Amino acid sequence: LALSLTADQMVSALLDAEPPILYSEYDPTRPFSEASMMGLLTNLADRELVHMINWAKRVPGFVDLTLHDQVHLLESAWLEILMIGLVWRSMEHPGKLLFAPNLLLDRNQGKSVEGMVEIFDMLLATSSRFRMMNLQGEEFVCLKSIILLNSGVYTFLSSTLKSLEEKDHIHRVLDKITDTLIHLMAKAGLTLQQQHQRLAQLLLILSHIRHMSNKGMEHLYSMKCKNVVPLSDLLLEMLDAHRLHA
Amino acid sequence: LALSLTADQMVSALLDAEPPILYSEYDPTRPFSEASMMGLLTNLADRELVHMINWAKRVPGFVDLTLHDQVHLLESAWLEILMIGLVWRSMEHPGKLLFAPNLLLDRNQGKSVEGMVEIFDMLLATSSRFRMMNLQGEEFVCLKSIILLNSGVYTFLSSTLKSLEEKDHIHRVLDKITDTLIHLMAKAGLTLQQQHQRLAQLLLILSHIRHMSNKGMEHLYSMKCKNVVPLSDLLLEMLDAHRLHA
Ligand SMILES: CC/C(=C(/c1ccc(OCCNCCCC(=O)N(C)C)cc1)c1ccc2[nH]ncc2c1)c1ccccc1
Ligand SMILES: CC/C(=C(/c1ccc(OCCNCCCC(=O)N(C)C)cc1)c1ccc2[nH]ncc2c1)c1ccccc1
Repeated sequence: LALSLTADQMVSALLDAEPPILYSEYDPTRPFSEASMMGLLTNLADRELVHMINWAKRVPGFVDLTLHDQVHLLESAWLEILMIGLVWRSMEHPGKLLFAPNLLLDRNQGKSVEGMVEIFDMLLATSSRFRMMNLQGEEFVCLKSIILLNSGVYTFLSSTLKSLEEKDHIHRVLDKITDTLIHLMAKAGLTLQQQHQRLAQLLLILSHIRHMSNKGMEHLYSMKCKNVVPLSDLLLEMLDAHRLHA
Repeated sequence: LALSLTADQMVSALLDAEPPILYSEYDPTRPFSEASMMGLLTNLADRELVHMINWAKRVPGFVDLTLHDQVHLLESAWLEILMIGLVWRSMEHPGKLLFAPNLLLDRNQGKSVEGMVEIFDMLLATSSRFRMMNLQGEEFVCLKSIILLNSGVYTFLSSTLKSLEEKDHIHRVLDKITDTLIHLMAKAGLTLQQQHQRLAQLLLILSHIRHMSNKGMEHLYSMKCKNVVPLSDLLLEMLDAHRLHA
């Protein structure tokens, strides 16, 4: 079980779970101002979501939950998870966002759609902050799993007994990831005082990732994408897998 | 200076800084369905904001900042600060929100304005979570000061030298409040492992306070309050105080 893993085993499992880095799908032989920036980002997000599902299934503790709860967690967290990935990719690219290895965009390119450049600047400031802190890959995968488990855990509909059991388990997994972060920091030599300070600096950036997700979601809902299968159904379909290909 | 305070001195200073608990201003001899719920909450928020300014000036480190930066921090954080106060007041009132000692409202009373009951439920879930964790008053005042200092620190416009110095100072104050939280938890007997776990559980709730603030702000902007002095000017006026009454 998730709750019996050691720190190194948690880290190994999170590292192995990482999704691939995907490419934007545009014709690189054709001009750039043809392309719709929102169309490129939308297509990229849709492909990435399928992989995110595979990733979340490999995060220790996640497939112990109900499919209803798995859907709820991913529905709450998907844009934060995309965003923390984006910021992490972009750390060593000051002033730009690496949406994909063929789609590295600066501030100005942000202006194409009224909205983004606000978000674009928030994302660059976050990447900058991670660069300052010298965020490690092992710390990053802990933080991204924390988002997955934490973002939706305060908005479950019910206090059924099953729901109380599900919340307790989520909170126990989160405690194991905190232990794992502390173990990483100790292993790299920081003092106890530096350990707690760094833990707090990393978790406080998660508040800013939430903010950015909310600002982006505000824009996405305003696009008004007239009757399509709701996100929970699509999540349910990808999550509600059969086992015929095992 | 803020940076030279001990933990006990930080806690004492935060406890002494606490604003008063204000009452809603309605005629308690007259019927309830006369009153506009949004009008009551709006009036309450406006009075509370003046006191919040006084409070923020007493948070160690805050008046070392530029008035521009003080405005920016409060402009980002004011609704989170109101909300964490609300949740704290409501902990020992299961199923209700204590907006004021004469304005304790349940879920159903939330429904008066299309919007709130969504937010209302998030706020009740947060109060419940604090009740579960058995949040202390000393921990609460640390968390509320963290919101004040953290919420806006990733969205400063500039990297002027003065701005870099201001960010470094904010980050040093935040590190002192983390040390203070850890000292509280140690003083109350928790193990080192429990210390870090509790630190993470408290800071992750701040992500949910951000979310709720954003959902509320979405509603407030949609009200479309046609040309009034912008919030930054009003903040500037209360913050940009003379010293003639010293
Ligand atoms: C930060 C940039 C950004 C991104 C973004 C994300 C999602 C977007 O689309 C929402 C989905 N609508 C389609 C619904 C139909 C459907 O699902 N089907 C038919 C299967 C669009 C953009 C985006 C896209 C890809 C990314 N990789 N990493 C990060 C990242 C981010 C963005 C977000 C909000 C506003 C503006 C821009
Ligand atoms: C959670 C409930 C909630 C609250 C709320 C907060 C602020 C509100 O008004 C915004 C200000 N507009 C006036 C602008 C003009 C001006 O400033 N001048 C002329 C000086 C309204 C409500 C509220 C009010 C008082 C509170 N105590 N503690 C918490 C708390 C919260 C709420 C927030 C958003 C949507 C729905 C409800």
